[PDB]
Amino acid sequence: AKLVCYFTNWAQYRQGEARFLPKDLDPSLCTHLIYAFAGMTNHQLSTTEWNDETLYQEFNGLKKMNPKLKTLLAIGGWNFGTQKFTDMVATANNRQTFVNSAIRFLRKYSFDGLDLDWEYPGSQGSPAVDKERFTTLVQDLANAFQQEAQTSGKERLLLSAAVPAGQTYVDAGYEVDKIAQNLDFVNLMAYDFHGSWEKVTGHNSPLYKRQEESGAAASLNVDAAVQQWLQKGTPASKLILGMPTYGRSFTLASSSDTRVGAPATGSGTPGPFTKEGGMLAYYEVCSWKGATKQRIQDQKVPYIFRDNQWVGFDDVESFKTKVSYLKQKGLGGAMVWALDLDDFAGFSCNQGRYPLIQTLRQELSLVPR
Ligand SMILES: CC(=O)N[C@@H]1[C@@H](O)[C@H](O[C@@H]2O[C@H](CO)[C@@H](O)[C@H](O)[C@H]2NC(C)=O)[C@@H](CO)O[C@H]1O
Repeated sequence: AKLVCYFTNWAQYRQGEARFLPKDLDPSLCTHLIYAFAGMTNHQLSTTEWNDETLYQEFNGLKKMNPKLKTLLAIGGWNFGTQKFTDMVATANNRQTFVNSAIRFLRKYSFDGLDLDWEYPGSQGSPAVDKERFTTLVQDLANAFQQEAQTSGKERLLLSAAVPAGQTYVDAGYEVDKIAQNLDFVNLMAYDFHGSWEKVTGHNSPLYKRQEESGAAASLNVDAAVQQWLQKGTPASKLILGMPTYGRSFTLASSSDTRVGAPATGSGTPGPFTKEGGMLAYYEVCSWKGATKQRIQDQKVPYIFRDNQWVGFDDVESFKTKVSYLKQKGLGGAMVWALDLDDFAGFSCNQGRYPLIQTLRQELSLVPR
């Protein structure tokens, strides 16, 4: 089993106890640590924060304490958008520039692989031609990594990708059967199924459909997303089930209607540390005073409300349920977005350090023995 965990290079800017610093990294918590995010400059892999090189040294330095640990660098993310990927994959020359730059960069900074997080080929401004060009990029990287291993005698660089759960994005961008052959593993982003972009409450990451749902909505759940990727050709052993350590929040139209599917007027109030309306870290909801926690029976996940605020999130129990699910489906492990949104320092939830991610590790039987 794998436990793949994302580090984010902006968590260092949060205030107080929420500030995530190198000391908070645990070398033995996860099997694979992925650094979010690198970017691109003139079609070449590049840093995004002023101190990334310092953090790369710390991050990859964890392997001295745990030599089993593998690290990867993720390029892209939601904010990064699509234009630079589109421009880079548009020609064989630009892809070659990128691929060669990536190999050099990963070797220079001591990463074990690259995670592609283009959000997304064929969507978010990216043209339809990018579906096949993404397939080609994945193949180019896989083949070049194979060649570099042969030439250098070094252990081959890993290639993974973070991929969307929703059919609209999957069909616009992803030749699943083809890319799954060339990826070492596939990080399924089984979250952001619902959120304050929608005019009714809905859970960030429900396991199953609700009885009331129909049409496309009935596939906006973890089980449907997993089955989608498997049926379209991803080997179960390569499919890694993403898990969110955050929730999605709403302002309710009325404090008297707190149901799943209740009318909402917009994003929930920003959290005191995360300061992003519409999301909250686990540590911002686990200890919410004077609130009412509820469970969506069909969907196997909790929500919580207080006055006109409503948040769908994951807890220890829902993580356990999801690991039982992934094991039943024979998946390759779990992925988590993100280290710094769990109660990484045990300051809020009275559950110790990393209560959610330690749950994943325990349920996957990955506890350091
Ligand atoms: C999850 C993953 O592998 N990739 C995506 C992430 O980028 C995204 O997190 C969001 O990243 C933005 C930077 O690109 C941040 O500005 C934003 O705060 C952050 N959101 C959260 C809730 O952490 C995650 C989660 O939405 O999903 C993918 O879209």
